[PDB]
Amino acid sequence: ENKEETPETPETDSEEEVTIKANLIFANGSTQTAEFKGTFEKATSEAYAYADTLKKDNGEYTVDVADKGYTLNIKFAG
Repeated sequence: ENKEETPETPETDSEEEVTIKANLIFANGSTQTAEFKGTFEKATSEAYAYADTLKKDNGEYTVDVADKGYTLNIKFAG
């Protein structure tokens, strides 16, 4: 008979400090998404560059703002 003793020290992360998330939706019909947790708005930029590399001349995109301003749906026009 083995008893318990607190959950094994979680060696992954306590829900992390704040998980941010970006999204790469396109007008052609190929929508996509992305996510980079860690600090807070420090990921907001890493995200703006995330969709920046996807600038295949589609006309750029508009940064959305939901979830308190952490989620940003980057929609490319084109």
